[PDB]
Amino acid sequence: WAESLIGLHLGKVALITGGSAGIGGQIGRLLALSGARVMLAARDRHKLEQMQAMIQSELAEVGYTDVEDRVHIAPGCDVSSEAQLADLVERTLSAFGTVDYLINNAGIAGVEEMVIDMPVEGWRHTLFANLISNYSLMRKLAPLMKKQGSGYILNVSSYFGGEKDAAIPYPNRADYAVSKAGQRAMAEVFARFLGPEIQINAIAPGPVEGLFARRARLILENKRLNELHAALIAAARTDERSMHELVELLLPNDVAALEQNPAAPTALRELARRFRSEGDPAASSSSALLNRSIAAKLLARLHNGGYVLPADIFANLPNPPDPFFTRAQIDREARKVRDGIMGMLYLQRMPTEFDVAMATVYYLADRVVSGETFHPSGGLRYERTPTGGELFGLPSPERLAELVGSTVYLIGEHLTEHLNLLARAYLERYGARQVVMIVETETGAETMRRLLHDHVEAGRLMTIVAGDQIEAAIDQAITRYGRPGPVVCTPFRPLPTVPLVGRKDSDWSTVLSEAEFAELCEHQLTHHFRVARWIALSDGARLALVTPETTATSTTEQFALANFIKTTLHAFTATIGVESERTAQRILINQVDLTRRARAEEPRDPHERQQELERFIEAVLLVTAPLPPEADTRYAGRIHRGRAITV
Amino acid sequence: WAESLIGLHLGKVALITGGSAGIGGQIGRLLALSGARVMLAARDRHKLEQMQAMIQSELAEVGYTDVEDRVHIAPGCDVSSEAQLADLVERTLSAFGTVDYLINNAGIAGVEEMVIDMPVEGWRHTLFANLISNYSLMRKLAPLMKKQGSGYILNVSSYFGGEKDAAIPYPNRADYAVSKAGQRAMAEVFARFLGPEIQINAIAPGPVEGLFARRARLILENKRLNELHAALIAAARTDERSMHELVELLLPNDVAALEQNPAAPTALRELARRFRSEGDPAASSSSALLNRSIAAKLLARLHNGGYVLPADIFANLPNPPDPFFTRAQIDREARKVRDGIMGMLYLQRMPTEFDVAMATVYYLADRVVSGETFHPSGGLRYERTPTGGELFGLPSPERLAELVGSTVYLIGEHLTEHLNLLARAYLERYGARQVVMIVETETGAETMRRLLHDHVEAGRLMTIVAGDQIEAAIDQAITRYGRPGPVVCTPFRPLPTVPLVGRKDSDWSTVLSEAEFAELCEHQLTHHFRVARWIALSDGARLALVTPETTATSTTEQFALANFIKTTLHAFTATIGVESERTAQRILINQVDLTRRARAEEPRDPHERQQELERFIEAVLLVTAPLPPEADTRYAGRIHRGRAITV
Repeated sequence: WAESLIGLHLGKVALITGGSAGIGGQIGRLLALSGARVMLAARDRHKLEQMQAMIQSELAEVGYTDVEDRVHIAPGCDVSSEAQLADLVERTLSAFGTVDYLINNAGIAGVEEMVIDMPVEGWRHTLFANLISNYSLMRKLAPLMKKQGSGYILNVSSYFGGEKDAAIPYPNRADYAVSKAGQRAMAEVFARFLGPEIQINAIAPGPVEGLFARRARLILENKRLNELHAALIAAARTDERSMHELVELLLPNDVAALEQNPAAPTALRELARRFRSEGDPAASSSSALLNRSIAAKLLARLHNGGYVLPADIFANLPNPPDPFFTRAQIDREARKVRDGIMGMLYLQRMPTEFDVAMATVYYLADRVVSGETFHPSGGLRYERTPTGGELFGLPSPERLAELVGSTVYLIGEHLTEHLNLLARAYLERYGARQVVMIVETETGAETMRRLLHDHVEAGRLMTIVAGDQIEAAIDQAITRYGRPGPVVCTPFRPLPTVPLVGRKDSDWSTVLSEAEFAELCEHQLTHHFRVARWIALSDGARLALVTPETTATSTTEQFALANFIKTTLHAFTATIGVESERTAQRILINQVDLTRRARAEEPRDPHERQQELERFIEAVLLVTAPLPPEADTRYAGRIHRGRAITV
Repeated sequence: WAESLIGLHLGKVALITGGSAGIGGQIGRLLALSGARVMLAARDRHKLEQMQAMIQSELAEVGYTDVEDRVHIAPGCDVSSEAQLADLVERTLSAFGTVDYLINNAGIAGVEEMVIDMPVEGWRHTLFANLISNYSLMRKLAPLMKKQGSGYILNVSSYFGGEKDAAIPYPNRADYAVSKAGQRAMAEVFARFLGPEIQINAIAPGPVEGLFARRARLILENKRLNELHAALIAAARTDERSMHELVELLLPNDVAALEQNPAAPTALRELARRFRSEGDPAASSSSALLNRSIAAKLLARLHNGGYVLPADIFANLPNPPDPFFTRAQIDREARKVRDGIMGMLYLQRMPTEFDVAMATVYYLADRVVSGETFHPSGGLRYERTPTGGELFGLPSPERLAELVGSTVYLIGEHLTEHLNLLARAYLERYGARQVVMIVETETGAETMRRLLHDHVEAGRLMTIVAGDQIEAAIDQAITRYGRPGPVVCTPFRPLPTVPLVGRKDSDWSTVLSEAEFAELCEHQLTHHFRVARWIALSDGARLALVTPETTATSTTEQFALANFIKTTLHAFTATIGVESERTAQRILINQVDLTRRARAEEPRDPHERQQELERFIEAVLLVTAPLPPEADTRYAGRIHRGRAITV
């Protein structure tokens, strides 16, 4: 195999992030064997030095001379830091000149929690490390590639980031899933701009042989958290005691005592009985309700949900003795995970890191593929109906009738026409009691109050100025106006109006900057994430995530950025649509797309634009009309969550 | 490049259909250079001999000995013939033993007409040549691959056959598009069964450099046909004259005389004026309405539509002198076609046949990809919203109100519960005047009349026994009961219950046969094609194409075959949804899928099954309620045609 690689990439320069181990180290190894000069970037110096020494030794074995000139390293490189990415490019260009191949391989697992347990800064950090870093390196290296007349950008995505026309849920990993979907969406939308000189593609393996036990423990700890939280929420619906008083029932941390307490609500007694029946008697989770870590996550969910509880409520919690989960429990769960994964591999074999790197070095030699995602995955398939669609009608008159007297929250600022039309449809057609218009600025509040002057005067339209504090604004709306039914989350900001590539012989100074790409993610992805994270614990809410608007006259740049957002947000919507099922609130969350892939499909005249606006109202109604608990079966429930419809 | 291929496929045996030229000849050439022994199959002996001589000469140049043992040919091989495919396999195994790589490359362009102008036997012939031949060779060679423990099936599909989660319309080529989608669907659904031993993938390039002028002439001739037919149909709606009398206005074959005739309906005068204004004055199509060929296609559409006209009506038509379309007209149209294609290539370069073959020889060396489609296409992209979806409601109460007094046609036999529930919803909920239940057999008629006994007695449910004569049965329904509004086309037959692969050391005798795969296409694709072809010219019809049913307890084979049909039919639905826009009738045609990809998504209990059946009724209503002409804009019209919704 080493002989057959000779000369394949001779004369090429490759930059590989996360190049000290895994797929990254193997790509670096095989590209060096194929003749390329490689720069391997990573955090840990020692692991990076070992990888460089191993590759250099192998090059010398197969006949290469001056092996030190062929494999360089960039240690202490944290791809989540913009300054460190600029230093990495400086070092790489100083060593080898123009980079031919940018291998965006570095990646972190992320927060590994459900959205409702995910710190906002943790989500942002995953986007910086896994996604924004890819645009940042492309922005720095593409001008030089264009100048020389050739280049290749390869983003190492994941099958769990989804596929071109089918999003995939990845519960407890939404930050990771979104970053992976974005790496693929970058290849899908930038190909038109990077061509003809530069190819851009992604690879999307799933499991790669180089884990199930670590995953198993997280699953068991998460299950305990979810079960406890859902039981407290369900008990609170029909019990007059405060959440503080209900949480007091947990303070002895005694499963049998809670089960046997006739004053405990039915939901909590049944939960304790389930812990005893399902539990391994040797596990302390069979006899203790929770530990310090789970108690902290539970308290955070309750505080986020608006419950009043002292910060030290679990300070005296008895600490359960190890093991909280036995080896038998962890092993049983690890086997379930393993079997679930193996069952998705139609070649019945997980590809190795070497297999993925080998497939990639041959992808890098092709010159006719661009804007695609390759799947060197072992025939990995997760069967699922695609989450998208454009032919829909309205929900039934009986579901629409349930909107009479409802409290609607609309979030937005730049889409004034959509916000005005939607507030009016809810108040004038569907008899909603009130609409709370949560804007970003006082200028936004003035604009919306002017548009909805009649409803403001009648006390039917109220405004809230969120600024950069959307969660606190939602809490103010809850205090002032009551909990919402429909929640329609539109972006506060429009998309930027800037070029996405520069002219061949230009400095690219006006091209979308690395900081502007981070801002695009903040306003168009993080905005929705924060709202969904908060609204997920608001009992009775039905949330619609709305993407930016494309029109028949949008620029090609506008279409590219809007479709990048649309695809990337689908991963978030699909993931949180599944996570919703693990909560007692089990809210509806779906996406309504004001972005189309094709300019030709857009309305072209006043009549067609009117039809589009009516479809927007209908799409929002379809995902915001309530779904009766009786109709909310496992079958129907999944159809009404995590979907995306195109207006 | 020839040196780097050495040993890549040494020890391999490849069978390449259509191996005398194009992509096929290049795959044969490059696989032989890589060390494989190749069998090249094709119709023409001379072209095949030349290709074999060229490859053998190149092998000798690079050092191969005994070149006659490495490249064999199978001339006079018509892949549309089952007996000829059996002879091809016999010849190949006799020459080289077990085939490692099956390259399903042979393909014909097909009928190259809109569905309404496509002979049923022409459509069948394209399926035999392009699609059924692929299953047939797989069925013959996969047992030997499984026995040796390895194999690879590569189907040469087209980007115009669509993508995994996004169908694509290919107007005037529905037979070709369907065959291509089926080649890809075969890889998507058989991968689970063929693994671990055998990989199955497709390639989907679009344009390949080795045409636009030939395409241009077909477009211009088609435009004349469509314009003439649409004007006659539109004039007939408001004119008391018979179609025979309206066609008499065309018999002098004089554009200026028709334009100047004050007795001619407005639609025909305006059409003649448009021919004169748009036409090149040197083209005889500017002065003559039609020629013999177009007149025959026009007469066929009118006869199919039920118009009474003598077979010799155009026997005395003046023959227009050449050129019917000038070089300037043909060249202008050829440039439009070329620019349209080039604009879709994000690498701004059409791949050559050599480029596609090179990409393929490297795909054939990979061992970790299966069930995928590769795109060595030059970055080819046709931006479009995916045609599928599962979140939908009902059409508006005002659209549903228009079903009062409607004539409904239901076609089916095996889905008795669905047919009974739908006939009842139309009659009992939506006040339809009558339902015509078109079954296959008298036993089917007896079953449906028993289920709908009450409606039969009241004269609200009538039956028709179609047998294998569905078009004639529809014509009998038109005579007896009147033209339909909603038309719901379900398959007469269930899917077969047979294995799709055999045990490693078995003879595979019970595995789905080549004849059974042809029958599956007849009952599950051709059935819908024939109904859509006929109903497309029935003014006021709204047609729903329904796929087979999958359930929570369907076998994995059932799921595979149903999803193969679902995906393949999406290509047909999308294509005819666009072709509908070229007709005055402009009917609605959409697909309602009773097949899901995922067993886990299926209803599991009586309540959920009830919810699924209600969703089936809602999906059918959404695509069968009328779309007002005023609302049928270019924008809204495309959303209501060619879609597929998942129940």
